[PDB]
Amino acid sequence: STGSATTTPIDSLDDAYITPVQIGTPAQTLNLDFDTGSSDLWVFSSETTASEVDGQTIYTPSKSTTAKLLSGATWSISYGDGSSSSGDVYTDTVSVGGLTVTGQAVESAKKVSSSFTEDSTIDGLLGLAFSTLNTVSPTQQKTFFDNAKASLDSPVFTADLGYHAPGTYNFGFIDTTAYTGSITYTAVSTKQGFWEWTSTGYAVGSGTFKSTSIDGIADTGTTLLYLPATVVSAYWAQVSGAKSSSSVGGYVFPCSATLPSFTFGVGSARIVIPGDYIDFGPISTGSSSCFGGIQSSAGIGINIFGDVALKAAFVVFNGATTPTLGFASK
Repeated sequence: STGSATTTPIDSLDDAYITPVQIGTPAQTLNLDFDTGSSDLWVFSSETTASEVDGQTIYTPSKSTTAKLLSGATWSISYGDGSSSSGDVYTDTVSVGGLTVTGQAVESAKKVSSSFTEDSTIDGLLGLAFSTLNTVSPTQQKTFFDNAKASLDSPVFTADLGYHAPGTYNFGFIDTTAYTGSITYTAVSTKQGFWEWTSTGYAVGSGTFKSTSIDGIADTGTTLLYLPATVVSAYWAQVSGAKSSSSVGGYVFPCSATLPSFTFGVGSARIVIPGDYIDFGPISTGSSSCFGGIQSSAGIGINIFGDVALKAAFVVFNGATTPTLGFASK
């Protein structure tokens, strides 16, 4: 079996991508944020505190004939940005682009932080990292990808994110028309529960490629590219007027400047991120200072290849017994 779903940016800056997901019987369609940096499928629901809901579509388990309360199970998660959510657990049928899993753990939110409430376009998250990160207790639950694995033609999913445009998430097959050249595969370490890999280096604009190992995670749920201070300083040094601002919380640059591209290595292959993808627009409405898409990972403790990097490539997440990541130009 296979699945194929269109993912759409929530705004003009590609801050996040939402994909329609069918939950329950009859289907209730929610727009979820596919997150390869987490392992919980959680949604806004009829149980979420009324004041913490602002425009989201809610999942209503009482209207679903296949919904079953997972007696005693609770969940609590905290994200890298400081946001959080918690609640109880239901099992129900979940479908993504025609691919169906019965008995998927659907985590119903009772409480959500202000960050989620303010994003009216996101109805929840669908975690695609390894099941070891799932927060359901006392019985840890499996991700949608893990549950679908046996039924898939190939144990893979692909991320093909668009730049200011819709993209595609495919499950169980590799679309050979979605990329150019070959796919370069690289080793994944599952030790921390993430799709963790090692980039072979970088180049700024038309500069010389610097071979240096950069350990990081392929994270669809993070908007920006977070890299070591040394790399990030070398990139922003090529932009006239760029500086790190403590008031803003990162590198900013004059909106009038042109941004060089950024190249990252995948084995012997190179993925080029165009300069335009690194522009996140004015820090405030009418401001002439713009926010950079390449930021330091020093305060985070882990390097993150977020949407800025992933949208420049066709990405294969191979969930075989020996997991790998594939990158191709597109």
